[PDB]
Parts: sequence; structure tokens; C-alpha cells
Amino acid sequence: VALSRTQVCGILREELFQGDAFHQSDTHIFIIMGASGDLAKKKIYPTIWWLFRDGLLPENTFIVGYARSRLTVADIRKQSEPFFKATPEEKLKLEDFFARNSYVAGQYDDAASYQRLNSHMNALHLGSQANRLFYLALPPTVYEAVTKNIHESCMSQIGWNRIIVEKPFGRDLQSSDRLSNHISSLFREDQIYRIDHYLGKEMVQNLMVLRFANRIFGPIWNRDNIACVILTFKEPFGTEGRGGYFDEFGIIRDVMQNHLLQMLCLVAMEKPASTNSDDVRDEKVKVLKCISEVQANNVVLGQYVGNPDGEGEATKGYLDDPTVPRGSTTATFAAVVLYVENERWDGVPFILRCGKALNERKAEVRLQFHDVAGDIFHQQCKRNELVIRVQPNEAVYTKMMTKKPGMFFNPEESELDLTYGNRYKNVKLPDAYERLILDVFCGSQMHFVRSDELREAWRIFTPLLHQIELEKPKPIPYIYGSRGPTEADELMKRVGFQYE
Amino acid sequence: VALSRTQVCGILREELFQGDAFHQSDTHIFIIMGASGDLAKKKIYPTIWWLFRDGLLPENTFIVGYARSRLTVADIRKQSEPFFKATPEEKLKLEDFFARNSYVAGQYDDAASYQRLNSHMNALHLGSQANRLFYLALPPTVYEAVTKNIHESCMSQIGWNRIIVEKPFGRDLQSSDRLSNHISSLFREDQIYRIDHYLGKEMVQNLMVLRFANRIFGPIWNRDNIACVILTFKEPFGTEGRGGYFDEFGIIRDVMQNHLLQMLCLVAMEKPASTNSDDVRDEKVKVLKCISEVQANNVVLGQYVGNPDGEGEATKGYLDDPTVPRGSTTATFAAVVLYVENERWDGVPFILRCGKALNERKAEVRLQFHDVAGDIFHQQCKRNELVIRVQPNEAVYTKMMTKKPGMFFNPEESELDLTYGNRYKNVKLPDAYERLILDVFCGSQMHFVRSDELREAWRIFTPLLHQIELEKPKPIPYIYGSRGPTEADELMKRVGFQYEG
Repeated sequence: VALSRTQVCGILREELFQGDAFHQSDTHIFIIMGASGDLAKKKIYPTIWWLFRDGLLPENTFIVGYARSRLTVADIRKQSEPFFKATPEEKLKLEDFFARNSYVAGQYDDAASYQRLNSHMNALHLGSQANRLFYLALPPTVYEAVTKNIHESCMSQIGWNRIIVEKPFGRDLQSSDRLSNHISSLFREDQIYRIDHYLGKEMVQNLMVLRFANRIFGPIWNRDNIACVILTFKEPFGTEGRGGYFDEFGIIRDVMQNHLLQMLCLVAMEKPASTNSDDVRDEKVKVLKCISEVQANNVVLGQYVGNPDGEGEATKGYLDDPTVPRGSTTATFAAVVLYVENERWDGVPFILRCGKALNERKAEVRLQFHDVAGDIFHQQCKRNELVIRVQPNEAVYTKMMTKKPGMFFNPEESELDLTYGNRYKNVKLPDAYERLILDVFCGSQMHFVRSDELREAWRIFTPLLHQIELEKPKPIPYIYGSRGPTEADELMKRVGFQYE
Repeated sequence: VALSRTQVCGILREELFQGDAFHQSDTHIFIIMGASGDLAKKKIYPTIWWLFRDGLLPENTFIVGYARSRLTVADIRKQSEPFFKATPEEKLKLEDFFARNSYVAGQYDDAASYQRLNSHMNALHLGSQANRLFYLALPPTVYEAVTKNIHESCMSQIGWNRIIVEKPFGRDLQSSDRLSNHISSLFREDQIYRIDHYLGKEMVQNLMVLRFANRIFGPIWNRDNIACVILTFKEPFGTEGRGGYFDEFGIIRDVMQNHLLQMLCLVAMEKPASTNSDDVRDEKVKVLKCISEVQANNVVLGQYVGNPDGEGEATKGYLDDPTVPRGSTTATFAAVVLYVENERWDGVPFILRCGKALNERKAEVRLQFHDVAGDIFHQQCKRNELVIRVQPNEAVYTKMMTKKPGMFFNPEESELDLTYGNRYKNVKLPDAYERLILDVFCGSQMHFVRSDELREAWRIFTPLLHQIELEKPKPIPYIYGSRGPTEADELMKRVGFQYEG
């Protein structure tokens, strides 16, 4: 039997209600700092709406917008409601949602503006007691000011205070440390939520059960059995005339140093002492501490060019973006190989491969197993694989050999679906991002990057990023819609990976 | 895409043709010694018919019946054809089949009778050159005479000569050795086919690919990961007024010392040097040599009694069989635990559990894996299993833990079908026994018990069988249609097995 999207929300609501960590009865205030900006308009307001609509917020929740512009809730609603995908059935819930919304104009480094915000909050029903959740939907160039002022003027004295922080988390170890040390002098680790929009909560929890609940998979999750691991993140669209911001960061900073490294950690970790957030993040950090600074011989960069035979956007290269400097050498593609130098993984290449303007949307973890030690089937045996796909359609499946009916033993490659076993025919999930914000309401930090974790991430990548900035290597061109530079394929072959 | 019975036979015929082992061009003679008897009538003639019909015999194959009774092919046909399950589509093939049939009346210890059989064979088209395949469908009490006479009078000088031999393969080490030494002084090991009717050729070959072609299963196929192995053989019917012959053997000799021990060997074997029959049988023998003589404390015997609440035969106990001695102590049920004392298996109980008048038909291999080393999911994790069912309906599947959708990590037990992977939806195969006779045409001895293998099988069980015969322990009663004596459950719990509740 299948589970609808609405039945999954019933199960979740019931779990939130039974559990101590989500306080359904207490008052909550959700503060969107930067409520006028595009992130708020297109992602945050719609998503807090989805939570509200799904019955997954505490019943007493208020949304307070705060930005420089002098706006009404009516304005917020006009700019944001198109991205809510609201239906006619939801007209009542949408009224009730907007009734819980308010806006406060202010400057980001003006103490008086923050006192108005605090008074505004205090003036809500039970505002002085509410749990306060601050979403910092702002460039990190104002984070020092905003976190300073929030701490001085805006903290609940009764409820908890939690802040959600957006990438970039610096651009290297030293800038990351300046920002992280600043925020840490004001907020405890258990108040800081560094979010990863791309972390697929359902698939990472599937993976943990698959590995840690089962003798079939746990004993082969090591270098004696695994030839390589591939972490793939692919977008088919380029920068869409908006690449100016990206151009200052590049693909490694954008998605690899943060998101792909988290996935590596979840694949490579030792079994945690428990499923508590900090036991799990302890094991994520132990992994990073076993990884050496990556060197350039393990890296292939590319930059997309237009396709002469394309139509629409496909005909334009990265440099044809009007907001991108002519002769920028910033990479829109990287393939990178890391090693986890410990008992479980030494020698196993972890291959991170991502880019824009590629052939498909795909986000995926692939374990490719070694060949059998001694093939009694005339070399017909392909390497087994375990694939966890997140980004197009979620799936867990194992590629393996099976007998073809007939005389003697002719194995053929086959696939089995391990997504929810035999149990559930269809499963329609809540948005992963919706679930991630819900985590912050529940006090669950497992899938958010910890300070120690972040430092290790920057140590790994920083020598290389500095070297790229100083040596300015020309990245390899690749046609829009292709799989990227063929040199990425060569790096993968060279370190142990097999295609056909 | 699903595969019909006819499509599977197309694939097999093509394989027989491309392979050097089959010889689609040679003439073959299939001799059913004991053609008048029940086994021929109900199993052998039907099965050689199914081979013929399926297009799996060499084009020039003759079937020669031989027994004492003075019969025609018309007689054979009348008694056997009901068990052929022939349809209207097959009317022409059935004519063609019976045209290839002949019968010779003869005594089993009469050299003149065997010369007539040899002359009869020589007189067939290319008879003097044909491969000759002798099915000894006779009690083993005449095997010495029959194999002596066949060797003296009936061997091709040009084609190969192969004999199929039926259990019982003796009743202990000494009797087995007398019979086997006799047959071996006349026939090479490559001519002797000791058959096991119950060996499911398709599932055994599936299993070999599953284990040996994959990193998923091969590395955990050992004592570090497997808590116990269960080999189950269950019939829901009792002896049906025919238990007189069984009564002289008991359930261990009947199905365990032969069939279940072969299944153990296929589960426990090391990876062979190749898939050649004798590399594989070498590994089956290495296993047996690592097994000690089984002791009585590891054995539970039972004997069925009638069910007061039943209907039909279910109301009658084993002793209510008119052909069974009053107060026979013969076991209709056994549960036995063996150990393979080697690097791969030491400590792992191999539990052989079989009998008659039980709750269902089942033939099955079950690997129960150890619990996870430290459970971070609050002890909700059940042991993984790999199950290969042969009857009632073939299946390979794995019990494992999966995440329930929702907030935390609530694993639930689930089953995955591994049989043909995703590839083949529905599959109708030829009978395993059909495939086993075909193996003899192909020269493939993999699934037939070898002389050295047989000796090891008897060494393992002979002290116990002698002890049972001499101390005559009373077997434990169990109601017809139950799962057998609950003491069998206790032996299984005692050695490390976990029930599902």
C-alpha cells in the first residue's frame, strides 16, 4: 500500500505531538530577517507556509518579517504568494496564515530598529515567553551586525533562541573562523543552525538504517569491499544571467566544500554511539579529521561554453552571462578526489563530481564495490553497486549479478529497488527543505554543520582554493548540456572507477 | 518480460546445441531397467517423455524398457501415459515418442536375457555406436546382478556408457561400501550417476551465482555473520498405507543422509576452482570431511499419531499403517544439528529438520544472520535472513530492516524478492528431475553423489543410526498436521535459532 503526501504529514504530526522536543503548545515566533529579499520571497515564506498548511507548525506560531524597506504584510503577500502554489481549498488556511504574519522595517546595524522589533514581538500574544527562531536570510556581509544586535536586544528571556545561518560560511578557513568566532561569542553551538538546502533528510536516514540495522550491508562498508564512492551533483541549467554572485565563489565553494562533503561524511562515518545529533556530528568530524588537504593533481576544473547546435539558453557560455567578467577563470564544474585515511577507508577514492550546464539534474551517492576475488564465471561478473539517488526521483537500489534461466551459470547485471523494501508502492514526501526547518523547531542539529566540522571542511579545501586564486589556471571548456570535461572521466578511471 | 515454459526450452535447446557436452548428432539409447515397476511407470517414462516433448533429447534417441514381465510398448503406454499429462497439442509428438520405444523381457541375473537386450540395441539404427544410458529403476537388492550383467554383455564399445543409480545407497557405511565397491570395480566414477530426485537444479544454480558472483553476499557467508542455517524438508501427507518399505529405513536415511546433506554441502562449500562438476564435488567432500559423527544429544526423533479432529488419512497414526509393524520405533520426523568444523563455519549450527504428516509442504534453505553488533535503534532490529525456497513455489528473498517514513529512525522488517532480480516477472521452468536426467545426457555429475562424498555421508550418520537400531529409543509422538515435537523447537533455540515472536 502507497502513502499519499497528506498521510505522511499525518504520521509526522503525530510524532511531533508524542515527542518532547517539539512543543506544540508553546508560542513560537519565526523571524525572517531579510523578508524583502529573494530568498525570503521565493523559498522561506512559501516553505513556512507549507509547514503551516501541513499542520506541522506549533498552533501558536507568528511570522515576523524584518528588512529595511517600509512594507506591509499585503506587500509581502503580493510578492511571495505566487510561489506558495496555494489551491482554492486552502483559501481559509491562507487567511489564518497571513493573520499570523507581521512586518517591522529597520536597519541591520541600528539598535533602535531592533528595540522596535523586540517590542513588536513582546506585543504579540505571549511574545515575551515565545521560542524565538531567527532566519538570517541576508548576505554574510551583515551577519556580524545582525547577530550582535539580535543578542543585545531581541533574545527571549523565557523561550529558546535559535538562529539559522546561510552559506557562504566564509570563503576560506580564516574568513570562516572570523565569522564563526564572532557568532560563537554570542550564541552557543546549540543555538546555531548552519543550513544545507540540499541535504535530503529522508534519504540520509534511509541510508543510516540500511547500513546500521543490517548485517547484509554493514560488514562490506569498508575498503576491503568498496573500490570507490561517487558523490554527484548535476544541474542542466547555467547561471541564467545571474552568475555575478557565483563568480566570486566558484563551484567548489558553492556546493562541494559544504553539501558534497557532508554527504561524504554520512557515507564514511563510523557507527555513532546513538542517533543523537551530536553523536552523529562527532562521527562526521572524525571523518574530516582523517582527510588531507586536497592537491591539484586530484582536481579537474571546467567552465561551460555555448552549444552552437543548441536553442535558447543552451547557446550561451558562462562568459556570455552579462553579470560575469569577461575572461573570469571561475569553474562551473569540478571533479575532485579525496581520501579518508583511516582503518575503514584508506585507499578508497571519494570522487566528488558537480557542475552547472550539464546533461541532467541528478544528486546521487554511488558505492562501487570491488570485483570478486577469483571469478569462476569466465570474467562475466560486473562490479556490484549501491546507488542512493536524491535529486530527480528518490531511489535506493543495488546493481548485482543474478542467474539467467538455462544450463550452466550465466549471470546478468540486475537492479533491486530497496526504497522502503516491499512495504510501500508509492511514497510522496514533504519537501526536504520544509523538513529541515522543522528540524530547527524540534531542536535537531544532525544535518546542520557544526563549528568544528566547518573548520575541518575549510582546512581540506583552503590550500587548493588559494592556489587556484593565485595561479589562475584556465578551466577546461565543456559544451552546455554535455557531461563536462572528458578529463574528469580520465581522473575517475585513473583512481579506480569503471564505466562500460 | 515473462518467460513461458516453451521459451525456457528454446534457450536450453540452443545451449545444448552450442555446448560440446551434449552431442545432438550422436545416437543415444535410454534403457529403463525395471520398466514394469512403479518408478518407471509414474516418474521415469513421463519424465523422458517431457524431455522428448520439450525438444531436449538428441534427435536419435531410443527408449528401451527391460523387465521380467512379457510386455509390449502398448502395455507400457497404457500403464504410464496417464502420468504424462498429455494435451491435444502433443498428440503427434506422443506418436513420435512411442515409435522410439521398445521393450525386452528378461531376468535380472540371466546372461542370455542380457545378450538379447544387447542384440536388440545393436539392431537399432547405429545401435553399436550409440551412447548408452542405463536407468537402474530397481531395488538395490538386485544392483550387484544388474551392474555385473550390464558390464559383461551390454556396454557400447564406441559410445559412452552411463548408469543412473537410486537410493538407498546402502543403509550404513559397511553396506554402502559393499555396493559402491562392487559398482566401482566395473564402472569408472565418470559413469556412475547416484541421483537425488529432490535436488532443485535451478535454485542451486541461482544460489551459486548469488554468492560467488557478488560482493553483497559472498563476504558475509561465514561464521562471523551467520548465526545458523536451517535445511527444511516437510510433507503434509503420511505414509498412505505404504510405509512398510520406509519402516526399514526411517526419515534420516530416507531424506537427510542423502538429500539434506547435499544441500548442506552446497551451502557450506568453499568457492570451487571452477564450475566443473568435479571441482564442485571436491568442495562438497571437503565440507563433509570437516563434520564429526553426529551425537544423540543433537537429535530429536518423532513419530506421527492420528489427529482426533482430522479428516481422511489425517486421523491415522504411523502405526495405523497396515504395512507397518505394531510398535515399530521408526522415526517419521527428525531434527538434527551438524557442525562444519573449519575456518568458515566453526560454531555455526546446521539444523536439518524434516518429516511426514506435518503442517505444510516445504523445501527450503534459510540463513539466519547474527544481530547487529550494537543496536543504535533501541533493539528494534530483527536478524536478517536469506531464504531459498524450492517447494511449494521457488523463491529467493532476504528479510532485512528498512526505514518507516517519518521523523526518527524506526526500522521495520521487510522482504526483498531476489529470485531473477528485476529481469524476469513470471518464469515457468522444466521440473528439476527432468533437468537432472538431462544432466546425464550432458555428462554433468555436479548434483550426483560421488563415491568419496557418499562414504563421508555414512561416516557422519552411521554411529547414530546403529545406536538408534540397538537402543531402540521411543520417538516422540506428534499430531498429524502439526509442526512436529516441540522438543525440536527447544533444540533449535538451544543452539542459537530465534523464532519470529
